[PDB]
Amino acid sequence: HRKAAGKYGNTLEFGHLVGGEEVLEGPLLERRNPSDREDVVARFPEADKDLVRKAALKAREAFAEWSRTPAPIRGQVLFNLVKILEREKPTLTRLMVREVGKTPKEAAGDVQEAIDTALFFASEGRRLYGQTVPSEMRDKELFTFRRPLGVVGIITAGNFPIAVPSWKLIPAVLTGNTVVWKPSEDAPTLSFVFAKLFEEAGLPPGVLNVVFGGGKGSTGQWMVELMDEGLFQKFAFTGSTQVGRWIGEVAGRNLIRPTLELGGKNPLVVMRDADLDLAVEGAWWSAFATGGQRCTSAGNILVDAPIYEEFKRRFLERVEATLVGNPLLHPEVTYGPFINERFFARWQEHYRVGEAEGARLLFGRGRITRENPYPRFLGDPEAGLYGWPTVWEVRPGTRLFTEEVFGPTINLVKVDGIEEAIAVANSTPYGLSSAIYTNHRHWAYLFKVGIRAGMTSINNATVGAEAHLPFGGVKASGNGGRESGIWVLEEYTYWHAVNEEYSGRLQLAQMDTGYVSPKAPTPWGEVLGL
Amino acid sequence: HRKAAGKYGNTLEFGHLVGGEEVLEGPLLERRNPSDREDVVARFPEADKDLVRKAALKAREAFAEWSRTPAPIRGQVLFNLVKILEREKPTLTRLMVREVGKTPKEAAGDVQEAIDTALFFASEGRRLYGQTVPSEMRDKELFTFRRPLGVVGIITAGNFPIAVPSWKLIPAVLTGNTVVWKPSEDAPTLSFVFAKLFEEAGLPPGVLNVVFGGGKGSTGQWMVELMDEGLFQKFAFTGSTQVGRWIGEVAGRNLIRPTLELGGKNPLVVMRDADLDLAVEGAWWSAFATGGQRCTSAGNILVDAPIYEEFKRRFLERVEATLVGNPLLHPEVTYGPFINERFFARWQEHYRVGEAEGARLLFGRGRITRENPYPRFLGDPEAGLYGWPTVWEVRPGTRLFTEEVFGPTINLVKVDGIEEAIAVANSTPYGLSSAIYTNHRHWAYLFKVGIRAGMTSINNATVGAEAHLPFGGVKASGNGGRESGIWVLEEYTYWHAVNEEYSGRLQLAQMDTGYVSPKAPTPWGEVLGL
Amino acid sequence: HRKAAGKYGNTLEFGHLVGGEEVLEGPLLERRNPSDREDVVARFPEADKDLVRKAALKAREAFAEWSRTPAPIRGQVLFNLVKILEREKPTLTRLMVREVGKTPKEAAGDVQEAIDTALFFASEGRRLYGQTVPSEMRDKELFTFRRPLGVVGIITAGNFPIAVPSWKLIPAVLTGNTVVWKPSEDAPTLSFVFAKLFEEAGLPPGVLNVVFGGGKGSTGQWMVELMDEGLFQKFAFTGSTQVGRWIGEVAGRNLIRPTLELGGKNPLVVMRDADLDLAVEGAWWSAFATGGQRCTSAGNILVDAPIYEEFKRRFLERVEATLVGNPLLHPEVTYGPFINERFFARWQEHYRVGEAEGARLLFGRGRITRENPYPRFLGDPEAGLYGWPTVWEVRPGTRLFTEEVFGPTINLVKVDGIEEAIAVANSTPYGLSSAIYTNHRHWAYLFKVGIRAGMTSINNATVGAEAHLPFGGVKASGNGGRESGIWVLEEYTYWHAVNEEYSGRLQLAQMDTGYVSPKAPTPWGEVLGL
Repeated sequence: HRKAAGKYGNTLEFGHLVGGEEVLEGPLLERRNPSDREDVVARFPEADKDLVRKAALKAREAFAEWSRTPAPIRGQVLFNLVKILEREKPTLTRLMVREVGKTPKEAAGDVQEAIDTALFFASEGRRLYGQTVPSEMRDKELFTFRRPLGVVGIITAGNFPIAVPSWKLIPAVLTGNTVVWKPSEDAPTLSFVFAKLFEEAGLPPGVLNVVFGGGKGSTGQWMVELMDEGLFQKFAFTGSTQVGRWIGEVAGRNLIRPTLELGGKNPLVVMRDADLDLAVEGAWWSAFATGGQRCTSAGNILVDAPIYEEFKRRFLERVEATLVGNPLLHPEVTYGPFINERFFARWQEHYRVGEAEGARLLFGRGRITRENPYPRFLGDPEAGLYGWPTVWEVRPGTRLFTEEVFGPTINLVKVDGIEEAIAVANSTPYGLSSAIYTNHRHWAYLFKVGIRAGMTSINNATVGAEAHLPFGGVKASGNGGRESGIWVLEEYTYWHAVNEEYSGRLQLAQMDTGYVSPKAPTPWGEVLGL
Repeated sequence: HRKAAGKYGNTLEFGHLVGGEEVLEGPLLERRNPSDREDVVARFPEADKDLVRKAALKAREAFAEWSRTPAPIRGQVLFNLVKILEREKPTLTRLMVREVGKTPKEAAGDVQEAIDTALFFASEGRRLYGQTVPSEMRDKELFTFRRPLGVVGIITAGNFPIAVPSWKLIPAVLTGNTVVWKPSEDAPTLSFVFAKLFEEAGLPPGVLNVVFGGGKGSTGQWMVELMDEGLFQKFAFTGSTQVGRWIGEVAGRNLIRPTLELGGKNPLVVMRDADLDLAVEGAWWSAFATGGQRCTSAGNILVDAPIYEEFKRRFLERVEATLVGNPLLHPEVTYGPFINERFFARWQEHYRVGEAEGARLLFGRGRITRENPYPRFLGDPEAGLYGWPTVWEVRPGTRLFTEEVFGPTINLVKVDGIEEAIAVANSTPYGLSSAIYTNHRHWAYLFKVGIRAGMTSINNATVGAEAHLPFGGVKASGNGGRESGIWVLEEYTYWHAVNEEYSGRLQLAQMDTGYVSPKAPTPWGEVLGL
Repeated sequence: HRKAAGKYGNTLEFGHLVGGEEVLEGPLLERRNPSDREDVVARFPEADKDLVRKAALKAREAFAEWSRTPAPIRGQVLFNLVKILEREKPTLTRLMVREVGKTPKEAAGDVQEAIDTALFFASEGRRLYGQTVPSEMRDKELFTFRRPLGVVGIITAGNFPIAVPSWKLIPAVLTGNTVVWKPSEDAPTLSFVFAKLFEEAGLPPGVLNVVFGGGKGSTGQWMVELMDEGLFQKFAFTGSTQVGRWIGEVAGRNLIRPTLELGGKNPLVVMRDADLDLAVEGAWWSAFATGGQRCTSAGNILVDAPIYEEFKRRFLERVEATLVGNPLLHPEVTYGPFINERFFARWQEHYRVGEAEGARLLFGRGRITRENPYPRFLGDPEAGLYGWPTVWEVRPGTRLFTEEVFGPTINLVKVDGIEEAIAVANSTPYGLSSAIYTNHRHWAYLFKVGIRAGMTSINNATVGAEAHLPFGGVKASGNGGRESGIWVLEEYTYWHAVNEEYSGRLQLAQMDTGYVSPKAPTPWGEVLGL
């Protein structure tokens, strides 16, 4: 951590964290403040594949001591981290606004998710329950224990730069594993600091190693490839489905079950009996929280025929009122810039794909500029990449309907009755989150058991999962793993079954078992006289 | 089992089952067919306190071998019992119609509950899970095991002569305990036969001992008193609150937690938006199943002001259509006789208590006789004790409102809105079952978290719990125990915590624990430049 | 389902089972009795990829009705299957001796494992527990449910033709999935019959579809490939690591977590303080049960220096006494033929690999023939492929030490003390089963926490897992999934998190949460004066 003054804070320069050492090796990258490109947040190196290799070997060297550290002591380290995150929450909030362009409200929420996670798993150090199981043989006892896997490879996005890494890092080390972490190039400073807070909390050197870099053709890819060298016993990834399937494949052949959170096209249904203003507010927040840059963001609002026109009218009213701007200078805004150029580009393209397939554009004029200004913009739109709130009407089966698009866009879709709403809600390659606004018990029930989704909200947004429920998707949104709560323990441990014999002889299950035979049946119809 | 021909079947004569032996000792009692007093079902002896003592000592002698029988083998015995109950279900159904006056439909249901219970616990023999727990010390392992208690004393009523004993007998023996069982004098034959089916399934002699007799001033009381001699490690009772509190007390001072299912005054709410015919049908069945002789039977129907008159009109219509009669000769009837004279007497008395406190009688003329006939009676009303379906309107705070009355009676009570419905529903000394009929998500939610009851039904009767949910009441309905499913394991086992040391030294929890200390905190506001 | 007389039973001819229909389509294969190749057990077709496609689509068409069948009713179907398997156990035992060459002792054990599994999961239909979870918000409730995946593709080996398919088939249908099953061409009749017993038990047509054929370049491969067409939501496989990695890869990219049981090289340690005769008997049975044709078979006996010579002497004595022969004509034999020619061939080659790398052959002369007879052979050794019991001494690091070889072979390896035994035990690509014979608490403990294995036995064989513990390996033996007991539910279900809102407002977790702030701290040192 060395300095040099920028305009919204110091420009930091730092290296990889490998075996406790800081390592400034590789071509320098930089992260610019997405709200103001003049402000340079960090300068950091790109780890080459040899350095990721070295990091995996430090992690391997650290595993023996860490796995033998009693789980309750490892949990005390996480408790130290709860206190330290609490202390640092205002500072991490402000750094997150500068580095990834989130609002202070949402940035604090993001940090809070990590605190919540750290408290849950601090206590989990005195749990991690296995089972005692009765043998079918005399003088024999059966047991199960949860054991750590080894070295975990972790790759994380930058839209939730503290929360979502915490879901992986914290349970991974709690359960006795060591970690190599390749964080997003969109949030290197936050990632560096987080790793230093784990260090402050007492995590031994080499249990967490941090290698900075890009993804495709860079450190991200190098690290996935190292699964073929046996240097990882586990892998976790948050990002695109397409990258996910590739990581699925590599891990697959190396007999690893990766944790894959892969995005979504999240349906939000509004039935004719819904509380309109509540549903409008829920649809709006589902679409525009984080400027539509969440895996869980609303993809399609499916609106019941009899309220379509009224809902549309009220929803456009609500969207028109959205404040957009530089969240450092204007904290009251709903959303600010795109996190990176990649997402801005895919978002630009969706306007063209929409027009080409016959979608109707109701609201939105693409990138906000001086030449193309937005009536409720606050700040300089040329200092970064900011998008008009965007609303379409679309038919099912179209690319705008089925394909994930990060950024401030949403589709309205007319449906008629509950059976159609469920079928249209399922007509996507995804199955992460979902939502229905209704007051009818029966309609909520049908949606709940008829949707194919990892997560459903009744009269609530598609966004804003609580930290202590299982998080994960079906279909193209993931592969069966769940994060958070007790459910993530399956991701970072394996079952060890033990049978202890005391009988002093070889006795064979299923063959020597001393099953008791019936006695002769009494003819009760005859005895009772029916 | 010796014979002598009655008119609906043989008259049986049998003794107590103690240590495998049949024991015909004590003054003879008899059970008459409640539908036809000319038909004698059984002749059986009253066990004296010395014989209950002897039975507890056989159970104690049998416990060493049975507790050491591997749980999966004990479960195979219950599996044998599933097959045998299945075989015998038509015969047990017909015996139950004759001996306790239930309809064939309800009698089969009763037997099915035992089959369901037997299957659940057969499989539980390979479960009974304890925990493996991580020590806070190195070279140390922690464990929990479920252990059997010892000898269980069980007293059961006769309104569910196969189902409710099965809830106690089956988990008790599965978990490695032995049993002394004092069954209802209203169902001695069913009880004898059930014990013989356990014998057929391979249960060793002395694991189940059966002592017949009465309750107060008889075998029931003798057996409760033996808790003061240390001959029981557990006790379970189904019956009246008043007897329950006394058993609570005796067990209390002997450091036993008894299982006490003690009856109820079960509220059923009908909100203004309810599906009327569904609620009417649910209220009717809640009131008149088993002729109102269930702990779970509806005590009070709380009806929302705007539908009061319409609901009343439709409910009286439905009650008037009830068929009452001899279920042996007329299986289509809803309910038949009272199970015993005691319940008939308390039911007679409620007419007088009602009139005296100002309740309004809407329907019912007390006992059905030739002089006082019921328009939809089928059979001879003088051959047994049968009651007019009975409906009152009552004020809260009255004896008819608060006090349990077995038999075919029910109260209507006008309430206005959800808050009042909840408060009036709670205005009873009981808290067993409960029900609300509504379509509004919010009203169901409020009732569900606002009621004080062990069990709640949304758009369903107060009766008809499924066999694999926890069954039990709060307030005067019980003391915290639950029967059925995984929840009953707490009733028949105790936790044994074991710590195994390998460290070769004395190391002290909370004092020697190797907790890790923080490193120095970095001033991040200053380093980042905020 | 039609006949033609062989010599040890009828020669059956049958087709695939697709949507209830029997379908005789594809080039005919045959299965010969491995103990006597003159006896033809079955003639059956090779399903082409289009027919597997058709089978997967029947399964998809059947899933709507089956998944909506209440879990307790699906469990009643399995209960029917428990009774039917019990009835058929003597017949299935005899068919299994004829079709795959196992001893009657082991064949009965195999069938029993399916009965055990069927009872466990029959009961599980009233369990399948999800969670209720407290919200951090007022007027909000959280829930988790277990949901079925869809259509399951299953490929099974023939060494455990009833037991190991039951581990997959039974939980898969219990949890609401439908199945396409490609059984081993070494046990088509057993597979056909088992499917017909599910049909007898009331399983609806199309919930289980059976497609016969081979593996690589045949039906096995066709079925793995269909994961790329979306026709399977899950896959389970028992066989070789090499095939497993490929299935890992295909499933990987299709975001599926396959269940992969992939074989092993199972260490059995004998410490200087062991009960010698007990360890000798455990090593012997671990090596030669099923003629060494189990994933769990002993690969290496690691013997502590001070007892090496004595153990070797006693072990060779014990091996010399092994009866080998035709189990149909001589049921008292320990093991009979190889299941198929493939395994015999790999086993023949291991003699050459051993000689070439310097292993010392202590016992064994390859294939038992009339020209090369075995002193304790019973029957005609030319009528099938039978192997001399085979014992080597080997160094760690060699092919005979590290590589799995199905068949009657075992290695002795000298180790010195517990640390070396653990290191040598881990020096293999595998981690399925493991075992140590010792009396010393501390040595058992060290092995238990030092071994890398899914399963460990203390003073018991590497073989003979009980049906109700989690079964599965680490390293090259699997990918994290476990079968049997509660642990297999993660394989055939996904978590559905539901949040229900009642607050009538949009309230944001992590941001609106009503956390309470501390009061000012009292200065207790000053107040107390200490």
